[PDB]
Amino acid sequence: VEVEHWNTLRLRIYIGENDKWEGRPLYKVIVEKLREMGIAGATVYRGIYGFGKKSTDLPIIVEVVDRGHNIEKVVNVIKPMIKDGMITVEPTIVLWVG
Amino acid sequence: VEVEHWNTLRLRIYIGENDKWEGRPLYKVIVEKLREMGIAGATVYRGIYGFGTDLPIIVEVVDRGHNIEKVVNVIKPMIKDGMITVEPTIVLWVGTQEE
Amino acid sequence: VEVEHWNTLRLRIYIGENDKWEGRPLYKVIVEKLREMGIAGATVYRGIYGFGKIRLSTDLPIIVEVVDRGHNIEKVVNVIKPMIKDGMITVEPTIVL
Amino acid sequence: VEVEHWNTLRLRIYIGENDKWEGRPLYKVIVEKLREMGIAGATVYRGIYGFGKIRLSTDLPIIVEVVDRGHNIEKVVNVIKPMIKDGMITVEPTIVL
Amino acid sequence: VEVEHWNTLRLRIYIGENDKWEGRPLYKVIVEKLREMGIAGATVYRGIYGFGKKSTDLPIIVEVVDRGHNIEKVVNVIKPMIKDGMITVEPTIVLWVG
Amino acid sequence: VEVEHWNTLRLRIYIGENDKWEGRPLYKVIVEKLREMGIAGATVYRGIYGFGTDLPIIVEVVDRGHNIEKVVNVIKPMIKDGMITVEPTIVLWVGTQEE
Ligand SMILES: Nc1ncnc2c1ncn2[C@@H]1O[C@H](COP(=O)(O)O)[C@@H](O)[C@H]1O
Ligand SMILES: Nc1ncnc2c1ncn2[C@@H]1O[C@H](COP(=O)(O)O)[C@@H](O)[C@H]1O
Ligand SMILES: Nc1ncnc2c1ncn2[C@@H]1O[C@H](COP(=O)(O)O)[C@@H](O)[C@H]1O
Ligand SMILES: Nc1ncnc2c1ncn2[C@@H]1O[C@H](COP(=O)(O)O)[C@@H](O)[C@H]1O
Ligand SMILES: Nc1ncnc2c1ncn2[C@@H]1O[C@H](COP(=O)(O)O)[C@@H](O)[C@H]1O
Ligand SMILES: Nc1ncnc2c1ncn2[C@@H]1O[C@H](COP(=O)(O)O)[C@@H](O)[C@H]1O
Repeated sequence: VEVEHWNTLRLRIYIGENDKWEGRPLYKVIVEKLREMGIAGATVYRGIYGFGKKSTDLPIIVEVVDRGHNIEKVVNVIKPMIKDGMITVEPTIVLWVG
Repeated sequence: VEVEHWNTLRLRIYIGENDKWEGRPLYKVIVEKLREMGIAGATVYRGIYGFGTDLPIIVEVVDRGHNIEKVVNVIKPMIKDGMITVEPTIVLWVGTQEE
Repeated sequence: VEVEHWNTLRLRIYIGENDKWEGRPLYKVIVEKLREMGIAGATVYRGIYGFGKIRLSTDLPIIVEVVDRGHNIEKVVNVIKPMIKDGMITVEPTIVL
Repeated sequence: VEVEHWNTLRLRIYIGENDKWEGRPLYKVIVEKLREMGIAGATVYRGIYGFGKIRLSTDLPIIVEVVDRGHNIEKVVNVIKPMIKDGMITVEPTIVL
Repeated sequence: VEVEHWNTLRLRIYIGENDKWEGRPLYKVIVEKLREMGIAGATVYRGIYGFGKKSTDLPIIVEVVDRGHNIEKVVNVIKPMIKDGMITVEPTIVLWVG
Repeated sequence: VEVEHWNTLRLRIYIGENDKWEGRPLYKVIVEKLREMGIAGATVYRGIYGFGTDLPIIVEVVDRGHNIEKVVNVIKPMIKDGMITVEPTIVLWVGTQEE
């Protein structure tokens, strides 16, 4: 019955591990921005293989669960930095925290 | 067409690789529980980085929303700090009989 | 205000790292077929532990994730059901931006 | 931050206003059984027009909507499938606050 | 591809037609508030029958499709006014407008 | 268990009872279209009140998300002002064969 929010969204950012932004690993910059943006949190996963119609470059997935508006901000910031990968989003229910 | 269940939910427990319980790893204890409560199954992942050093540990469980809640109750207290999430999903297959 | 595709779904296939199909690592076989079929993409994860409903506990979980249009996913599931023994396949909507 | 129930779903049953089951208006029969079973609730709508895949065009649509926990909906669908001829039953999640 | 929003929510308010608030029909007051609240819009339906474990009182359903935050406001305003009925919410995608 | 489709979407077209097209009621014209494009089916509702006198008219269509989009294109222009919505749904049955 108790839930933090019912309009929470799960954002997933798929990029290659070697993708770069101004010489730095794109995922680190992305995670860096999320931090100074005051976003709830994030989890980064590294796949063992991946491919996108549109492998020395393992997949890295940056996942962020937050309120809708916050996630909209993030997409608007990160869209420019990503020329190859994908961004998905779907609702989810957050039950606990700390 | 055929599916296994259209009433299932995906439970995701986000904790810390270093989180402990009564002396043991919080994820190993949870999985033990889940296995003794008769849950459908579970899959544990370890991220490379996370913020909410410590590696994020995510135990995932897909089952009747009615087992998931049974699971939520028994774990809500053990998770002093972290996050629990849940959302619908359809289980299309398991692969017990081929035809 | 602009999303890439119409009706996309996220397929997740769970199997064992040690699973095989005709002497080959089942997941690589699955990924291969997906590519051949012309699927939008796929990501493969390796878990550190997992259990279901006779498999070694040291047999790590492998999750093959595919995000694509509905008919495509339908087609994928149609092709890989025969190769999934005692695993699991899930699907649910998502929006790809 | 407080929702009433865990895993609720919205069942929608589509049938014809003129449909019958043992000489009675099928929808009233469905609603009756739902009540007997102890279902959380139900709402019935009457459309002004509808068509599917031999029924009069003047035979208005009747939609029986049920919002309840998963197992309950499972049970409902199990009971009314036999009474639904050339209609439609849909389901999808929802959160009841 | 073109969509107004991806974090739109469909809110549904189920009450009886005779339900009242300070002597006026509860649904009219509800619709009245939504209007002076600047909400996107709303559609009211009247069922031909209904029942809630928790019929001379036909069901009235007030439906509102809007951004998440707006819908949160609405729930917070209307929750007090409703002692018998139900409030559901799930995501939806808005494609067009005017 | 068995279902009809887990890939379907529910399309909802909100217009005005008085909205017209080339001289006819916008909803009657849409339904005509939907029937000639071979869509699974449709259900039309008339609210008692709405604001976005005029009665709100809602044509609902459940079908492959691939027919729904075919439908969206052909109607987006006809709907000068109103609203179109879409979201997933599972079609559990149709009732053609009992067993
Ligand atoms: N449709 C998809 N489904 C699952 N994973 C995807 C999909 N599309 C892209 N990816 C992942 O994102 C990465 C794409 O990187 P890139 O090819 O440079 O655009 C791949 O390594 C995949 O693991
Ligand atoms: N209900 C479930 N929830 C999460 N993962 C599952 C579930 N069921 C099966 N799996 C995964 O699929 C595999 C099942 O194979 P097995 O242990 O031989 O039955 C495990 O390694 C799990 O990672
Ligand atoms: N909103 C979120 N989205 C994605 N991952 C999260 C989120 N919140 C927490 N996490 C992860 O879950 C773990 C628990 O949070 P913490 O106790 O602060 O370390 C962290 O290691 C994070 O990586
Ligand atoms: N679980 C439900 N599913 C569908 N409709 C419901 C449900 N619960 C309540 N309703 C509708 O909301 C109204 C409840 O009013 P009341 O009994 O006064 O609380 C009924 O007339 C029903 O049409
Ligand atoms: N795909 C659909 N979308 C919306 N309503 C439907 C759909 N299929 C069936 N229906 C409803 O179910 C009834 C079908 O019965 P029939 O016309 O005899 O085949 C119609 O009156 C519709 O209101
Ligand atoms: N956001 C919304 N939620 C529920 N109903 C709506 C919404 N927006 C528009 N409508 C309905 O759709 C119809 C079209 O809007 P309008 O052209 O302004 O009259 C109206 O009669 C409203 O009742």
